[PDB]
Amino acid sequence: TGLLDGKRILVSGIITDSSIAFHIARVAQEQGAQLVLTGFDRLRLTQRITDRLPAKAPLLELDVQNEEHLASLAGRVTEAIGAGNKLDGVVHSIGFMPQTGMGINPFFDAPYADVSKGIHISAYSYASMAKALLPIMNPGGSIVGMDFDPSRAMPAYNWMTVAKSALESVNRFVAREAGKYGVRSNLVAAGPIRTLAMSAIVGGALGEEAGAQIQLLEEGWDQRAPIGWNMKDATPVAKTVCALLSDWLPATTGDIIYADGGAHTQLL
Amino acid sequence: TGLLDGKRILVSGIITDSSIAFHIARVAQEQGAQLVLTGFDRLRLTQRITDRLPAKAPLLELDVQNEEHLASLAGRVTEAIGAGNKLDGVVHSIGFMPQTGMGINPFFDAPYADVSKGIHISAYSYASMAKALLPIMNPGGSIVGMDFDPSRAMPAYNWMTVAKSALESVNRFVAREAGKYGVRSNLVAAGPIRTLAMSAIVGGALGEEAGAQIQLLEEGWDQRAPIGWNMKDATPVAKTVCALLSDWLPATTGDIIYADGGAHTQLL
Amino acid sequence: TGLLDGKRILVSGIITDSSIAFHIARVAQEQGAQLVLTGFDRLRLTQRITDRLPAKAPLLELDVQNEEHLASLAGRVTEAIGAGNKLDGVVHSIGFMPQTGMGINPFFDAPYADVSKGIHISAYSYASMAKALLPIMNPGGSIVGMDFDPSRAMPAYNWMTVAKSALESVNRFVAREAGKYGVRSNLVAAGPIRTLAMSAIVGGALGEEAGAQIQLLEEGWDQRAPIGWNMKDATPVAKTVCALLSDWLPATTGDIIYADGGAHTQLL
Amino acid sequence: TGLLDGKRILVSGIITDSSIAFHIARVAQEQGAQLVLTGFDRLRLTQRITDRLPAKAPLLELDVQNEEHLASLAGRVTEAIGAGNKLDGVVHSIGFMPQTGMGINPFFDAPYADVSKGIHISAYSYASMAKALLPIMNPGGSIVGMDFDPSRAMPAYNWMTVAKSALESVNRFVAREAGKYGVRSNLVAAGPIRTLAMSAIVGGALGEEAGAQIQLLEEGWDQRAPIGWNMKDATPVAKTVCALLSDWLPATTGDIIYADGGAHTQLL
Ligand SMILES: NC(=O)C1=CN([C@@H]2O[C@H](COP(=O)(O)OP(=O)(O)OC[C@H]3O[C@@H](n4cnc5c(N)ncnc54)[C@H](O)[C@@H]3O)[C@@H](O)[C@H]2O)C=CC1
Ligand SMILES: NC(=O)C1=CN([C@@H]2O[C@H](COP(=O)(O)OP(=O)(O)OC[C@H]3O[C@@H](n4cnc5c(N)ncnc54)[C@H](O)[C@@H]3O)[C@@H](O)[C@H]2O)C=CC1
Ligand SMILES: NC(=O)C1=CN([C@@H]2O[C@H](COP(=O)(O)OP(=O)(O)OC[C@H]3O[C@@H](n4cnc5c(N)ncnc54)[C@H](O)[C@@H]3O)[C@@H](O)[C@H]2O)C=CC1
Ligand SMILES: NC(=O)C1=CN([C@@H]2O[C@H](COP(=O)(O)OP(=O)(O)OC[C@H]3O[C@@H](n4cnc5c(N)ncnc54)[C@H](O)[C@@H]3O)[C@@H](O)[C@H]2O)C=CC1
Repeated sequence: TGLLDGKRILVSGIITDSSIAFHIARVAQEQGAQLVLTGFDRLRLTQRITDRLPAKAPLLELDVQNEEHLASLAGRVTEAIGAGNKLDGVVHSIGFMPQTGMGINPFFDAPYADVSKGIHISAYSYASMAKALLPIMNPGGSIVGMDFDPSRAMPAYNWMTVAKSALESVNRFVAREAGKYGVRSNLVAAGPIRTLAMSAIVGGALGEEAGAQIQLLEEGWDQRAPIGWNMKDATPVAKTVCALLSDWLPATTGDIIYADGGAHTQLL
Repeated sequence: TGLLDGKRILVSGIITDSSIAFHIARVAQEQGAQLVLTGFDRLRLTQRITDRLPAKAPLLELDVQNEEHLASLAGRVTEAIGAGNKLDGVVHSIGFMPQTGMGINPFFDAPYADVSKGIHISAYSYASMAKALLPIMNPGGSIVGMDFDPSRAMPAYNWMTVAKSALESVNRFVAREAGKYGVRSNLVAAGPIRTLAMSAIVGGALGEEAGAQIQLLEEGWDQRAPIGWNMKDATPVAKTVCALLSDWLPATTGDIIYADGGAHTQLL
Repeated sequence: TGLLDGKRILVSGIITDSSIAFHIARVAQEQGAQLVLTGFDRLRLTQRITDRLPAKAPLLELDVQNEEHLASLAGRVTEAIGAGNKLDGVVHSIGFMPQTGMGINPFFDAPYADVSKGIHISAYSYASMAKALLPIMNPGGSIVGMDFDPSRAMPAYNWMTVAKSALESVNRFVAREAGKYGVRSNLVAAGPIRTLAMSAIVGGALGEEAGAQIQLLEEGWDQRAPIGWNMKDATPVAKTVCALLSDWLPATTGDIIYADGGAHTQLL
Repeated sequence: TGLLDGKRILVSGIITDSSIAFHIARVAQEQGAQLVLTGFDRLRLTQRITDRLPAKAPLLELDVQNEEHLASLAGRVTEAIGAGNKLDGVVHSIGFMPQTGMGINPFFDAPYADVSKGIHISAYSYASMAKALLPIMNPGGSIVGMDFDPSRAMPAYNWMTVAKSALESVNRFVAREAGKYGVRSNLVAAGPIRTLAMSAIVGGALGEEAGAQIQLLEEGWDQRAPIGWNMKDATPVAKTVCALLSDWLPATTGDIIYADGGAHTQLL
């Protein structure tokens, strides 16, 4: 009806109702989009969470590390949206880093296997999602991934920040490939969102000093955001993703939109 | 009706029908916005150009270097939109650099007075427009200025690039001030647009080697843009500005949106 | 004898013994360089300060806003270093912004004349120094200016940050011109140094809230500097400038070296 | 005797005499440094290459993917430099990406195992080298890794660019850890160097179009370098690394020094 009217959009990464992807999906639906959802390891839970969406959406299984899931993904989406229909939009809202790559675990002590797994899911999967789905995307389409500005190092995020640096770089290459399809690829760099995991880390699940650091990070973020930053509100990020999913940023690709309150533009 | 429905938006910088601001204004109107226009030194011409807009819009005089124009500006806009109404949107699409600051004139030979004038109109005026208009802007409002990525030096643009670097920096401070009003401030970094002036420089008005360089710049831009770059089409930039004028990028301020085909994200 | 042995280097910007340029000059002398100094409005004071340098150095008057000073500068330097001798090194350590462009004076209230003056001295003069001196610089030479990272807005520095953004951009163009002479042009982005002016602003000369903000800026800087930041020690910055003046960064030009403790690479 | 007099420096990554690390090692020796070298899979060859160095240097085996090599590394270096002696300097000049991650092999077709291996050797190993060696580094020490600016995507370099983005990010975290030891960590972003591998790719070993693209990349680099770029001369990069290994950039860490001719600062 409005922003995304008629668009067909795959949204990955809903796991709980505080998933950023939950709000992206909600807002996209409110904006006229038709969704296909993907979920990874807790499918029954995703479905039960997604029941709360403004509209029903087919849910497909996708373990971004499973090569068969990816191989079959486009066929499954075509099944879900019907033959001869294509996606206009793909949202990657997927990220993971083993606990060793994060928080109080010393940066040097994260074993490569762990880091590799995190980079697989958090960075490489952006490309492999774009590989699976570009064949079934319309000209004018839009792939959006979720980013957390890794331009500068920060406490606790450790190897996830490295993963995000890799993602940003993947995104620029995906844009090169997507452009052949008339498709844009972009990242939304969000401010900290109080996701279940984030609340758990502030509460110390990855060590006390990590939790204290991330709490300071959050406070500093809202302080230097010229328009403030509400970490309990994923809506301004969901809207931003929708902005990129829409026809309203048609000359932007390979790029990063910062939905962070303007915090990254301010030193103090 | 759509993107900018109900919004009231001042658009500066229409001088010809190939002004970027012409397309911004056209698109904003198509998207439901109500406009107040400003024009500088050729008011009769601006009016005659703007007659072609989808809707009529009050045109106000604003010479960004005239302190009285700025002092009176908000009152004049309030007159134009009616008492008790405010602006939701301000577009700065203003830039100028004396010929000595550009093209074949050696970078070192631009006299400071010339450079100063260019920086006044091209950079400082962004702040002084925000000063004049923030008192008459609604919470949730949006100031947008036009940028040309000055991260790296380039032939011919010389002191205008310096002016743009200054603008980017002004924009981050304006965001600090705007945030007090619940207002975002952002720049759109556009790709090269074949504006009358740009066509004139490609044709050699600022020297042959400058024209040859800018023609190469343009070709290179479209080449590395993963989705291409059409310098004859200001529409993708107008849409981008509208995107920023809208409620769809609500967490972005002090920032730069690149409507350049993705060209800045690619080396070759 | 060591780093700068045999090099002839103009150093501007010594005004007190806590001038960054004082330490640059001291270190360059310790490293074998032969200096010509320039001073602006307090020549007797500069001379008396410079008497403390490890070696005597001719002092020349240069008001970067005085076109005759600039016109005569190279002849005066040639007089000072002797006919047929050239400079290997130029240090721009010059900056000024009227009080209205800074601190507690609202960013919007700085009159353009004031801002223009600040940008003249702080940014444009880098080019006009390079114009005066490149004709008398040797292949392999090095121009270095002093920068304060203006990538993000910050309290109190207001229009000086804008000035620094303009400088960074000027530096990239100066590099284009300098390269014709076989000369590098680069900026050193220093951390906050407790210069007389800086101490005065921390003490509130530009308003209490500005002083409080700059004190917080300083503390935050040392906190996120992975190797710390000592604002009372200009030596690590002087060394960095010498590094750039030397043959040891021969492939770096148009660029910015950050002598800030690594602070800019860290978010928190 | 000069720049690195008395310093003890581990240099990894010599494999042929056109290895960047060969020139780093040569220059460091010329500058007074005492070296320990490491070599990976062709030890007899490294030794035979290193015989040509100005001075003899113990060569140690280090397969950055071998956890036992890393576990033993510091003991082996202490053996080589003698008990109670420490390193002042560590050079990481290590990089690898399987052919599938590069050139004409479509970016989407690089299998994760391949990419992971490349990121292991090219990015993660920078951290794991810093882990092995920081316990045996002196305050004031310097770790330097080799970077190729991955800020923008480019043809052919594909997943190696992603690897370099990951490296840059690793470097910022390593700086955090190194600072505890009084140690700096920095990257040198070099211009293209005609290394054996690079010559082989220009000659088409990774596909014709890749070779054509990299040849264009190289030409463009020298064109926009304000001081030119000689891809056949690794010396300006070796000097830059030495600059970072020295006491002359003491306030720089977590950072990237661009030894690229200034090319990255120029658009065209
Ligand atoms: N929460 C925050 O503060 C910020 C998060 N982000 C990013 O937003 C994106 C979404 O995460 P959030 O909503 O915060 O957390 P979340 O935990 O709600 O979402 C992460 C999603 O990744 C999915 N996932 C993990 N491994 C997978 C695999 N092998 N295959 C398929 N899917 C897999 C999870 O199932 C989950 O649905 C992530 O990329 C995250 O890094 C970006 C900025 C800030
Ligand atoms: N044409 C291009 O390739 C690109 C242009 N831009 C920027 O877009 C903005 C709009 O310019 P264009 O549409 O290209 O050219 P234009 O010439 O159509 O618009 C420039 C406008 O600035 C106005 N102006 C000049 N001095 C003024 C003053 N003292 N007071 C008030 N207004 C004044 C002019 O009247 C004109 O309307 C400028 O900021 C320009 O630098 C940004 C990227 C690319
Ligand atoms: N103090 C700090 O924390 C930092 C300073 N910087 C920069 O370092 C450079 C040196 O300044 P500082 O040593 O801090 O202060 P300073 O006050 O000791 O040096 C500023 C110099 O600029 C000179 N100057 C001013 N107007 C002039 C004109 N019209 N012509 C010629 N010279 C003129 C002054 O005489 C003075 O010698 C400046 O560019 C400053 O912005 C950069 C980063 C940090
Ligand atoms: N050649 C170029 O144009 C540029 C190269 N660089 C970087 O310079 C660094 C040095 O490479 P180059 O001198 O060009 O090539 P090179 O092939 O001479 O050096 C690469 C080195 O990495 C070592 N290596 C590979 N796998 C290893 C492992 N598992 N364990 C230990 N060492 C291993 C190789 O043995 C070789 O010595 C690399 O990081 C490269 O990416 C950076 C910019 C430009």
